[PDB]
Amino acid sequence: KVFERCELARTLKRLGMDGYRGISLANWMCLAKWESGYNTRATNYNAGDRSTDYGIFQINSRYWCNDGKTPGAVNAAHLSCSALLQDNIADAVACAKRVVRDPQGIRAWVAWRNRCQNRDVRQYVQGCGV
Repeated sequence: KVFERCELARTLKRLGMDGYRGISLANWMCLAKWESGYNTRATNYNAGDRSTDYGIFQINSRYWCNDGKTPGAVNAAHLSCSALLQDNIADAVACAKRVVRDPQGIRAWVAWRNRCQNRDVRQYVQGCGV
């Protein structure tokens, strides 16, 4: 599914993402935006290391979900990567919460640092009623 901006914001709010481990909703919105364009079906194969990024948050198969074909992976979230491609984002949100429980927090995604860190991200939630 391709989410509309405010529809996603409200969904994230309801799933408890606002302020999770100190990360505002706007930050999560910024992240989904640059990672997938708010698309749950997005997949990106990394030829470099043979891992794949899955779903709306582009979560990597070497550490957080199992896809079976990734060399030397772990499944920290203990989830099939297939779960990150559903229309329903409950699993993907549970997974993103696990990722940020590590010391790097949101810094885990380089896209976040490139496109969202030290920026005015209010834009992503303006007018959504969150």
